[PDB]
Amino acid sequence: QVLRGTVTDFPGFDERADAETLRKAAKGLGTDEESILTLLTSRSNAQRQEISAAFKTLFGRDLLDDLKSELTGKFEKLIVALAKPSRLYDAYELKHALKGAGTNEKVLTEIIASRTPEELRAIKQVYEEEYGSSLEDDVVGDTSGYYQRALVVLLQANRDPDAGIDEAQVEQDAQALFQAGELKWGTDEEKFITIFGTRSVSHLRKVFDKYATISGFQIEETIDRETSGNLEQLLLAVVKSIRSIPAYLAETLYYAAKGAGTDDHTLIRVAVSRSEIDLFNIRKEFRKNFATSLYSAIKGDTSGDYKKALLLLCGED
Ligand SMILES: [Ca+2]
Ligand SMILES: [Ca+2]
Ligand SMILES: [Cl-]
Ligand code: NA
Repeated sequence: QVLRGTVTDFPGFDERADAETLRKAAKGLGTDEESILTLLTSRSNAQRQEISAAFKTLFGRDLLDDLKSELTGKFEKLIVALAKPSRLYDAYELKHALKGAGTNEKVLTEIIASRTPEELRAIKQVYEEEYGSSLEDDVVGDTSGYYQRALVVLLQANRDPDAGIDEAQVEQDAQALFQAGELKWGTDEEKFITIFGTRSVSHLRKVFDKYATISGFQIEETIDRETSGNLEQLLLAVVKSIRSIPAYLAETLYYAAKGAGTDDHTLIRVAVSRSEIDLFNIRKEFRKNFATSLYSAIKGDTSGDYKKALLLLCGED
């Protein structure tokens, strides 16, 4: 609906003034992080880029390079994440999930399953113009099996638009998933992909509906029992993403800070990735689901300048 984040444009923005506020608390053996923190988090990504631009035209240095040398810990990755082009961040951490490590598919799934069709083309055409290699090829180059198949299916944003809704297909697909799923001595996860990947959101969101009536089980739990791991993560991702991306991502955070396993990585990207998209929506229904404030969590799970930075990014809920 009306997706709104938290990070808005700073009143009477002064790119040159801020540009050298970072020159200062990046100075000598004084790395003043609370300065950078409050400022960097008080102005939209859009502007902190013309601050990065007014930085090297001013002092001839890379605001990124310099920053990422002076700060350490989760605070470093938080600020770097914060200071980079929005229309180049999703593609960024995608390259940092197909690199010298070669795992971190939790990033692949959560980015490719959550980004709407329109912005997939962005994240993917920009990737090959900044890195040179096909976004699809890099996925197909690491990911294998049905997962990589689904990823490719989702990676080319071709999902049918919201043209209408005909119960005819709704019941048609439902059973197609039903047979591919439950009614079989196996899994034709190829009816799954095409059903989760190609058909529209509206269609699918009501397909998931009557599947519950048809099967007694809801599309998601039938997945858990009919699929395993990574592939399951993707459909699981797509499914709940489809009924509500802010919800999916909202719980993407709960699971990121639960039991002695703070995945600062997800808490970082998920927070910055949509700091100005729908993070407001994220924390407002994070209360109706997880009965907790996203604010209570970040302060009661992390420390350092990290938490107060996250809090100011989180918003004011
Ligand atoms: Ca310094
Ligand atoms: Ca089966
Ligand atoms: Cl890079
Ligand atoms: Na950003």
